[PDB]
Amino acid sequence: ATLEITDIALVQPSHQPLSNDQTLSLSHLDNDNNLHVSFRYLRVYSSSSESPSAVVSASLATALVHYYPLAGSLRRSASDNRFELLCSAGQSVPLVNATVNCTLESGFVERLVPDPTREEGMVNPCILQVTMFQCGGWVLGASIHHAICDGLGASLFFNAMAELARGATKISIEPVWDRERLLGPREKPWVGAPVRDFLSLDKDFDPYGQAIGDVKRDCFFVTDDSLDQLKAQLLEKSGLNFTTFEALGAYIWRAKVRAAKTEEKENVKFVYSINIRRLMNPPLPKGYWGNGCVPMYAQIKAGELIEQPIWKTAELIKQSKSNTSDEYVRSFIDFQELHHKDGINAGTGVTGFTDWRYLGHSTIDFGWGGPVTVLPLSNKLLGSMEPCFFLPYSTDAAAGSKKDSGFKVLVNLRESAMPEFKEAMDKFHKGEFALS
Amino acid sequence: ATLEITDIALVQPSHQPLSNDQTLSLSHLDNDNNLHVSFRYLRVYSSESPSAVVSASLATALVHYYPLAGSLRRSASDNRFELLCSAGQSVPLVNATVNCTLESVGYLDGPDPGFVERLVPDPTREEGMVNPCILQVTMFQCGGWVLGASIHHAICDGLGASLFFNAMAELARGATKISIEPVWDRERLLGPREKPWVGAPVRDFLSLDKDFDPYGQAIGDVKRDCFFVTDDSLDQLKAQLLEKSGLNFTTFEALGAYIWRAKVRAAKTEEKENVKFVYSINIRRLMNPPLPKGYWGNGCVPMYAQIKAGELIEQPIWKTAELIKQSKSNTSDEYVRSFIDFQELHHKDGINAGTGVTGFTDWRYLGHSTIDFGWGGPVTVLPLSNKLLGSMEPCFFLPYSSKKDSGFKVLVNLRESAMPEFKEAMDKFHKGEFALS
Ligand SMILES: [Ca+2]
Ligand SMILES: [Ca+2]
Repeated sequence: ATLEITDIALVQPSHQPLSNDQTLSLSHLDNDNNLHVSFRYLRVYSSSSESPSAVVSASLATALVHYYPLAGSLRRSASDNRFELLCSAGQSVPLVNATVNCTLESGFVERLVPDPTREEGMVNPCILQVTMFQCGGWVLGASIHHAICDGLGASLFFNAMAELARGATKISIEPVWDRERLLGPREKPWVGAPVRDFLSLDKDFDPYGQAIGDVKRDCFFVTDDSLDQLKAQLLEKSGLNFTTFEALGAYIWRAKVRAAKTEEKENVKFVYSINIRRLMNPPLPKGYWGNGCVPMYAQIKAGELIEQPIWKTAELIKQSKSNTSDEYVRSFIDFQELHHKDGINAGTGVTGFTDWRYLGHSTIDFGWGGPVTVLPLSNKLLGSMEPCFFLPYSTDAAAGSKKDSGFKVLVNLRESAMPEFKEAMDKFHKGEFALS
Repeated sequence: ATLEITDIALVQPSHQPLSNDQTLSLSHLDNDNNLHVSFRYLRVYSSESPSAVVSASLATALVHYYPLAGSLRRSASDNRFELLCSAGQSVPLVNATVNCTLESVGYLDGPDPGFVERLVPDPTREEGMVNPCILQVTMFQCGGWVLGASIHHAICDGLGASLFFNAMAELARGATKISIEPVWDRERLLGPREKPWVGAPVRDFLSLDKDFDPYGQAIGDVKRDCFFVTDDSLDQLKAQLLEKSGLNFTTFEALGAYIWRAKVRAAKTEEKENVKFVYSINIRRLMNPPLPKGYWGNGCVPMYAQIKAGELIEQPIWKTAELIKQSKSNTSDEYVRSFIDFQELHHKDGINAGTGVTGFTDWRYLGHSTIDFGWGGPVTVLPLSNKLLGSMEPCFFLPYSSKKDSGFKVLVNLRESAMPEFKEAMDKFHKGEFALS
């Protein structure tokens, strides 16, 4: 199957917002070395019948009046090498227009969004692609440098585009910058034990350059039935209540570390991102589209994770959220202020988890409805080379039987570990959870 | 205007990667006799000095890409090249000025103002082996500049060269380390099979003649010209082909067919002469297992469509477009392995695709814009080499600098006697007079 790039549109703001150049500063959350990555993902749309490309391009043009920094260039500052965003009149967001001879089925998927290096993504930190499928339907791909925004910030931007596409006269929320005012370090930096216990310094360590072999991607459908069984059996054995994220998180984390044959005394970490916009005092505004999340962690020696009961692991994950506070965030920022040059990292053995089940995927509607499927292609996230995603429920899941209902889990895992991991997921599917 | 050379810097790696000498083996893809050419390419930038920035980034890039500083020589057992690297080797950087503005010329996107050839070194045969990588920075009197490169095609393909230039550019932008570490391993990854075997796809394309020089044919002097083609006119052509044939063609297929026909027509190629449409495809991701990400050696193979000239010039464009489309069907792991094993079996026997080969290269959607040393991506890119793909008349699709005005550039190399008819063909194309049938 041949994907043909018909053209690349350089889409400028409808009305140029700048006189002369502006250099925007980024926050210490934005400048985290673990966010120096392009994040690549796509949305699949059902109907193709003006064209999706015409609608997306015109709406991008209008949105860029307020969101013009996405048209900018990331560069290192003159002083501390942290990134800033150079904005100037004439800059654009590239929209790649493509067409393939295929069916949405929802190797080749890699060609649906551009794949810049972290350094290349500095030059072009927001690239979109509209790919038309001959058989019906289309894909919106996005490659966004993670320093510019988190998922919530990208959702503000895309929702602004989408509401304009649906005929809004103006965007309903003015995007806020103010990044240094809102998330700048304290005058006397202070870093508490919860952040210090998590992070270490090593100028010689690249979290995304570890020699673990080729990282493979696989997808597993996990049934609601299986998860109800897991949670009920954990309750019967422990007296304790666990969420899907805690229980399935624990099972996958154990399986992966077991499958990788991690040394017994290696410290391993379960890491996830939490939105702190409303947690800060004072809170970040709704229109704050920069990174407004911090990583939270649970940590344990690998030998203990692989042989302790799942209810203990699930309880560690549950209890991780208790570190989430205004101070945790301030501590995290202050640590970046003190040690950005010193190679801040969470070490080897980090498994990142991202839960996309409970987000408003469906408001990103350009006229063809909400996406039928959403897929992240990136495998470098949260200081992990092996991140896991819980993907949203499809509409077919709510239309179908209870015993058919479930969601896909996308796993990134080193090739050598994948055979055993697949076996662990097959046992899961069979309800052979081996909980203790 | 007048171009003058101010000095020539010999840039060594910032830190010596070599204590001990080494001879690097090249692949059978690298040692293909059609790749015995210095590939010459220039990037134009509007605007410490560019020369300073380029020079330092080169020096740091050579820590990892030091074989570009080495010398090609023939091995002791066969006439195949190997690469001698040793401490002290350097990449020459030519520093130059020209006394006119980039603005005054087309940002070199119009006709040659008379010095375009002097913007990139043009090494002789022996010079290009001694110095298989040479750069040049030419400053224009109003501050803009051109980066020229002469790189021996045996060392790398376009994707390899792009790896290298992107390494220089990201270091110039203050990277703390390069994004992709380059991988050698050429012998192990792209060496021949112990029992060489060559399939019909490769055999049907290639022949043996120790007496034939694909780049020394007596066709007259080859000229270069450029044509702007609008996205509109391609849409029209594709819609007409679909209407008449029931087949959807890519731009490369449709425009490829049109240009190929027009060229063979204009050359008055004899009726029963076999003519070929040849292009290079990247096989890094096709191989089983795939080549690694930083494989910067040649990782492409030539694909072909062939047909008699008499049939090409009189059959419908849609038939020709289908021929080009169908040529991708040969692209497989075994096609590559067949190609490599043929080079093993017959390197000394003058492997060739014969007369009447027209090469096509589609460089529209390379990552041109990331080759940014701090003055932005290049405003104009220009290949000057015209000995490619066993053709003396290669054609490039290149990016250009409203929907009615949107498009790209076509750079054509064509013998002088055939240029006037070919010009009339591209004018008809521009007016939507495609004469398809
Ligand atoms: Ca610590
Ligand atoms: Ca033959």
